[PDB]
Amino acid sequence: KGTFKDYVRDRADLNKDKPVIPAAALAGYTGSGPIQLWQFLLELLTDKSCQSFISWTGDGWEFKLSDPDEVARRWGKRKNKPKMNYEKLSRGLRYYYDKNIIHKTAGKRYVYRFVCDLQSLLGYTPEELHAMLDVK
Amino acid sequence: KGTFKDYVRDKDKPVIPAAALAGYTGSGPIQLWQFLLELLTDKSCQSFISWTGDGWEFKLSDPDEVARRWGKRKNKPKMNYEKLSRGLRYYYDKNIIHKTAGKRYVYRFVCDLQSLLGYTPEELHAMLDVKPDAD
Repeated sequence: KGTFKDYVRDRADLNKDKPVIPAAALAGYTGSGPIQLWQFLLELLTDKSCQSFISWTGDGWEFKLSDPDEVARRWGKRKNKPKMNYEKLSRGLRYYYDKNIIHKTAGKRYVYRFVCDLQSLLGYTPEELHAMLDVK
Repeated sequence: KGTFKDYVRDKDKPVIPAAALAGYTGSGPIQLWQFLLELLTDKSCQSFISWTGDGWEFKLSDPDEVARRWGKRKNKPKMNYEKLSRGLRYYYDKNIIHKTAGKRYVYRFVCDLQSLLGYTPEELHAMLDVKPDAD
């Protein structure tokens, strides 16, 4: 067990992958109150550790979902909404399609793309984050 | 005004964050004694709550402000010092926090925090620049 001081030290020495765009801060910034799906997606995209199931493609704000179900799950376990899955996640993406926040790339299986002006909202450029995340 | 990048630009966290202590102790939801520890280990709260200099003894210079803060951290706006006192009374039965006889709004942690937190009262007082009260 050890003490709290050892716990902090150890976590600070081990845990080393904090998302560049935390959905939480983003909701506070946009004053959206409750966490939003598009904000959550950004958090996962600006987190190297998640590059296993979700990452940028290198072309603008385009990103692919290597494992859609992993996003859906982490989406349901983050909003404390276990009743949330890939299906209840697919409904959220189409809303974003009609609201022009995220568009699906034609031909691709699970390759979406943010179509709103993120650069003016986040302050970062696509190529910038791409470099901060070692995007390939 | 200003992009998110600029928004992030706008003192460090307290030594004993309640959330962390909760994770560490596995209590799950934040507990009042853990929250009190955070305010006591945060230089920016010394106006309404602070250490007295004598071990784990602390006092509430602004009880209502503590109760109000505790309210926002757990989403309970109707929170006042009366309710908070119920919490303190409970902590007196669980031997976590005791009240100092004679004084008012002066309590003391009586559990072995030193063995839990890994800090000594003297160590924390220095990191927070605490001056011993007068009596």
